[PDB]
Amino acid sequence: MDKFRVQGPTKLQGEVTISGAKNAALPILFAALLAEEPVEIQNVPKLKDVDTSMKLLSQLGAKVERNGSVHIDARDVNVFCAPYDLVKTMRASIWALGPLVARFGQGQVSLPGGATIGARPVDLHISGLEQLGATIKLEEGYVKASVDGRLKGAHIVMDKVSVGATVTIMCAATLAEGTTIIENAAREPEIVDTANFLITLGAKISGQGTDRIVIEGVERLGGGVYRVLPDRIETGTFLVAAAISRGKIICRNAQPDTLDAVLAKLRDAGADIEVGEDWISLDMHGKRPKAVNVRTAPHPAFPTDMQAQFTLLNLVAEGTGFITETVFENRFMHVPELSRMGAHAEIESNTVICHGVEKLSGAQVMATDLRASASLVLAGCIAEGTTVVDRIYHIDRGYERIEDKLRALGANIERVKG
Amino acid sequence: MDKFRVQGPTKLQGEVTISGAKNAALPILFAALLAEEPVEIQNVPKLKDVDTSMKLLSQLGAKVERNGSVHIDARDVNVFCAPYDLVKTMRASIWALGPLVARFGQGQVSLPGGATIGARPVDLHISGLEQLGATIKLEEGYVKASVDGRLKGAHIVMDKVSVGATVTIMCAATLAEGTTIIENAAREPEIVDTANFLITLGAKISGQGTDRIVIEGVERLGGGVYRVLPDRIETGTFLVAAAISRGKIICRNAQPDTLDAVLAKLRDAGADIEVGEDWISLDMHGKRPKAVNVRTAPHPAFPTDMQAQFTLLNLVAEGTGFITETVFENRFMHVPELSRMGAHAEIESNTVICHGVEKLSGAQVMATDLRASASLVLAGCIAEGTTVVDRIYHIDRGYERIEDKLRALGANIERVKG
Amino acid sequence: MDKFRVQGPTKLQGEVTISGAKNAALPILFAALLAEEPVEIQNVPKLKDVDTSMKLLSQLGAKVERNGSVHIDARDVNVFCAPYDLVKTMRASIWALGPLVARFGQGQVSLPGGATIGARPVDLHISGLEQLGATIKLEEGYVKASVDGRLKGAHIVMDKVSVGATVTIMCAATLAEGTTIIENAAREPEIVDTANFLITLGAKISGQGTDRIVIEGVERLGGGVYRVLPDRIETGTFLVAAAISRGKIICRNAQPDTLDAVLAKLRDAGADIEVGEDWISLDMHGKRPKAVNVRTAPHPAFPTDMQAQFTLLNLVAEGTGFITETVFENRFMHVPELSRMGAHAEIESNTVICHGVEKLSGAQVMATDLRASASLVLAGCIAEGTTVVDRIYHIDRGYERIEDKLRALGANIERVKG
Ligand SMILES: CC(=O)N[C@H]1[C@@H](OP(=O)(O)OP(=O)(O)OC[C@H]2O[C@@H](n3ccc(=O)[nH]c3=O)[C@H](O)[C@@H]2O)O[C@H](CO)[C@@H](O)[C@@H]1O[C@@](CF)(OP(=O)(O)O)C(=O)O
Ligand SMILES: CC(=O)N[C@H]1[C@@H](OP(=O)(O)OP(=O)(O)OC[C@H]2O[C@@H](n3ccc(=O)[nH]c3=O)[C@H](O)[C@@H]2O)O[C@H](CO)[C@@H](O)[C@@H]1O[C@@](CF)(OP(=O)(O)O)C(=O)O
Ligand SMILES: CC(=O)N[C@H]1[C@@H](OP(=O)(O)OP(=O)(O)OC[C@H]2O[C@@H](n3ccc(=O)[nH]c3=O)[C@H](O)[C@@H]2O)O[C@H](CO)[C@@H](O)[C@@H]1O[C@@](CF)(OP(=O)(O)O)C(=O)O
Repeated sequence: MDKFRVQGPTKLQGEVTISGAKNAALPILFAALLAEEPVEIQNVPKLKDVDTSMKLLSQLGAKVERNGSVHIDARDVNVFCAPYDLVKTMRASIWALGPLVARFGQGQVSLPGGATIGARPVDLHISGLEQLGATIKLEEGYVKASVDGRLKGAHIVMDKVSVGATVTIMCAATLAEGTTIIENAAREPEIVDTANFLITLGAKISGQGTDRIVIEGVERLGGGVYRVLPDRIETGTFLVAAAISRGKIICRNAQPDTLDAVLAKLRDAGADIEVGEDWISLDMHGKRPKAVNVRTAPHPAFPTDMQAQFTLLNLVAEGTGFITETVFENRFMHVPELSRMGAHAEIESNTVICHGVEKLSGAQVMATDLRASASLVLAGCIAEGTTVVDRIYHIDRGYERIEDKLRALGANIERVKG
Repeated sequence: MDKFRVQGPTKLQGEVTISGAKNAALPILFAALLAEEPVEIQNVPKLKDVDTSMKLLSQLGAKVERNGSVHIDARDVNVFCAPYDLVKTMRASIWALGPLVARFGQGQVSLPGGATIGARPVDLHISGLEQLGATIKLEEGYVKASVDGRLKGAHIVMDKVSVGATVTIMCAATLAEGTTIIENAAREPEIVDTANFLITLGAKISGQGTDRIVIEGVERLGGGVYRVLPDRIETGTFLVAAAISRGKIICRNAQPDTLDAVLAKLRDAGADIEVGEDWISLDMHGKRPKAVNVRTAPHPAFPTDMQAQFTLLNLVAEGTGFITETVFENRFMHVPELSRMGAHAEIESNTVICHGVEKLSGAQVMATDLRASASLVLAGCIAEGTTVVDRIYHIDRGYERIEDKLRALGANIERVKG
Repeated sequence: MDKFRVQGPTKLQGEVTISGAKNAALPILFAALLAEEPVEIQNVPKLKDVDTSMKLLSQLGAKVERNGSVHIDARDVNVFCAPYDLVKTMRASIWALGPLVARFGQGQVSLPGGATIGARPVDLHISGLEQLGATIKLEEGYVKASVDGRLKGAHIVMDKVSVGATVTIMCAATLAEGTTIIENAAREPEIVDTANFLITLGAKISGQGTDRIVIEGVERLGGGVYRVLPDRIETGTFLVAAAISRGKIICRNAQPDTLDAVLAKLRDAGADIEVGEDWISLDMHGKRPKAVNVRTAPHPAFPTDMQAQFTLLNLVAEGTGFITETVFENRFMHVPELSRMGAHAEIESNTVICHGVEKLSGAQVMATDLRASASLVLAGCIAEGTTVVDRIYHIDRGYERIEDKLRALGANIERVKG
């Protein structure tokens, strides 16, 4: 079980180049199941899940290779069932379903198994596919969908915001008969990005970014070349790495406009943030962050996927910060691991109350999830002494080359056998 | 987003007239779907959800108007599907289902969407309707029920106490073939009230209030005139408004016997309670409440729907109070909002441990649910300075005219734009 | 409602003879539904649930009697539906399902109702039965399974570790056509034991204890005589009874090898543990335990079913102990009840942080579950003064004769009317 062994204190300062979004990359690799001429996707990070996804794409019979870009030729997809052995490692394989139903009239994906940050149902995928025509059955740990003939576009009001369900309905609606409207669409950048990929392939979508997306179905999608947006949560992570460590950094290959709410928040912890077109810099000027108060919620508010990292920021800032998590209901499993390093947090229902201390002591902690694991590694950069983060594999799902990137900022990290 | 801006400290004292029960009114409006001569329901409060319910009743083709009473002529109901656009605002629209199945042989209600105080499944509705004959399917975010011919009464043991499931089976059983027995029936006053409405219409029900209700089916229900009981949780709320503020008040238009367990509890916080037939008074005599210990559970024990308000009472009483919530599993979202106003609570599993402070400071808080929102407004009446309760819309679902009623007791409240 | 009234402090020291495992006994009584010559099961404890199970076995038409052993003749089973009235008291009746499907081609068990320590779905039973052939439907609060003809063995990878699902698939696979492989099988001793019972009856199973069990189906199972292993959680409980009370004890009729991880942990709280072949002794030598740190997880790690008892140990040990529960998600309901007796615990997500105090004061507490209830009784043995444990019925489900066994160690316990 690889662990990280980190020694602090250390001061994260320097520059980092930012990778493609994990969470754009993943939807778009599955969306390519609809494409009927070859596809090049540039700026794909190298993450555990991209690698599992590419394996599945080729178990369904697409021709796939990569490097800085992934290349997918999906013309001869012939299997329509994903094997459990690729699918259990990643929740993201539920997005093969809609592509296979829209374009092949069936699909069978396992029900994603292993929660961590909540129950995480896919009932809003199933529902929307159904509303567009499909017949879903659930049996033997699988979601079997099928439709005879094409789907029929529908007017789909989504009950709650869901980035992923929005993706499934958006993708599946591109090969449907007619016009789909998704009200209360998730507004996130990866949803926009994804829709723009679809549109390169020749989909007819408008109003992504907005709360109401519109797709009129076509009969066939082509191919083409799409570059993936920069990863705003890897970005937010490296901006927190330097605020909590009283440093300063520049983020290269970034998109500032996908981060407005973190940047304000970091303005509020006391940070000196500047931005240009494809870069952001933060300067703490030697100072310690000030406690902020956060509520997560969907884009464009403060992203849940930065909550664990702002948790640590607050627990070494000046003051009391409260952070309410509202999007997911078991996303404080980093807290007690941070407490073993010294921190002072009370949880009360969905809020973690946070009393900033000046320094944390290095400890042996456990990764419970992706963003927890990054948090715990940043925490040990700054702690006193030695942190060992057990189960560092989780970090590998969303931070390409991170020991290298944090060690370019001065960090002292080391990956240990097991 | 309307907020309340409250200034304290202030002393809630005076009198208040009590409204009809939200939670009797709601079941009875849906029960009227069975009535085949006109219905007058008197003492219906003016609550968000009554207004949504009346809109739906008339989208199914009943003739509906109101004022102090709601008037429903339900003879020409012809739609049997509730539209999502009325149904997503209110969980209470699941009670159209049983009326439409019993009397029309189908019905289609959306699955209620948006939790707050727990997961809140309706599996005990579905189960009992099924046991009485129906065929339920779940698809496209809907609960489709149907039966060919009448339902057949059954012997239905309910697995856990559920006020709402009890309602669905009780209503649906009135047009069934034969005799239904519900064991472990919910005993609440609104269940009794509801059954008595049904009985006015000519149902044949006995043993409501008891843990075993019996209904023998008839073929047709008529019409008539029913007045709704007084709202014991609006009542409990105004009795807490005055205990925590060291006041005194009289509740007009009340029913003492639906509150025995709160009244004892308030006797235990130190209150001087008197009661007559349709009124209750509490006198704190200038004094501060004493901490009590509560476990919620179904009627006739301490009602969950007073737990948030007794939370605040304890967090400004003398002493440590523990309150265990056992009925719903995400009903401490008022706690951290009360903590931002100064309070000292530890949560530990289902209990909130409560260390009474003498005064709370006014703050900016958020409503997370109905009874949370009332709690937060009472808390700012008593706090020092200014509270702003964001999302005050929630209060509107269960407290008719409340800014007026609390401002008649001296409160300084003001509704702000957004 | 019987309660226990306990007076401390008192010092639990002596010897105890250990009973058969509750959680081996239960699976094996249901597994006997497959046996087609008479079965004797020796060393069956006398627990509430064994008594409910025997009642059901004979409601399906087996011939059943007991004493130190239970005797089951299951040749003329003719009902295949379990009645709700036996089934709602026990989650363990879901294990009739697989036996009835494998051997009779149908079965109908109610969906288990009443949670306490989590949501506790049986989706991994259903899934595996399905994968082996069955057709499951869910309606009227029942799980109806059926297959026309035999089941067909399959290669079943289990998504998460589940002791019970492993049992259902293991049992049902013995009368199947061919070879079943269960990957990620639960490794627990009761699973091993159960498989060895099956094997006595003539099943063909190998690799229990391992993460991959293999069963090739036969056509008929016989009868025979199996003795049940010793109960390692009753064992762990009595070893904690004496560590927290600074005593010493000997466990007769034990199996040390099913407890390696508790024994180490108790070595770490400072205990002097010795073991022989069918016995374990612990000596605290007069001293108070030292705080340990626990994570639960499946066998062979630290068992969840000892977590509540190690909670109390830590909250009267020297130091801070952290205990993370990872197996079940509502298994800290003992904590606030222990807090009313004086303890200092913070919960933070899945961990209870534990600050050992030297003494607890006697109080009035409530049992919320099996292992909670034992914990609370051990806590009042050691507390100052009087504890009353309300709802002591829960203890009766897994600790045969416990007031007698703890009173043989010096305890002062008394069962009170209600
Ligand atoms: C791959 C990917 O797009 N993941 C991101 C994506 O994942 P997801 O699609 O599940 O979010 P979603 O909006 O659908 O969930 C929102 C809320 O809706 C519920 N939900 C979601 C789908 C549904 O059918 N029903 C439903 O009830 C969730 O259980 C949650 O309570 O949106 C969320 C929320 O903003 C991120 O927080 C994820 O990022 C993470 C995990 F959150 O990635 P991952 O899936 O790998 O685990 C992350 O990087 O931290
Ligand atoms: C309209 C109305 O009758 N609402 C009241 C009514 O609502 P409800 O019928 O859902 O209560 P119910 O007894 O059925 O729930 C009891 C417990 O049973 C579970 N439950 C309920 C139904 C079911 O099919 N399955 C099931 O598992 C719940 O999820 C809960 O954990 O009974 C509860 C409990 O005593 C009150 O606490 C509600 O009052 C509130 C909310 F609680 O109103 P609302 O629905 O508007 O939100 C309130 O005023 O505070
Ligand atoms: C009878 C019996 O075998 N019970 C023991 C048995 O029970 P169970 O089979 O449900 O454990 P299981 O491994 O299947 O559950 C493990 C985890 O998996 C989930 N789970 C389980 C089954 C499933 O189909 N799906 C699923 O999601 C659970 O909800 C839990 O989160 O394994 C557990 C876990 O190690 C013990 O902790 C139980 O012991 C207790 C309760 F835990 O007995 P009981 O059932 O009487 O309540 C106990 O003595 O304390």
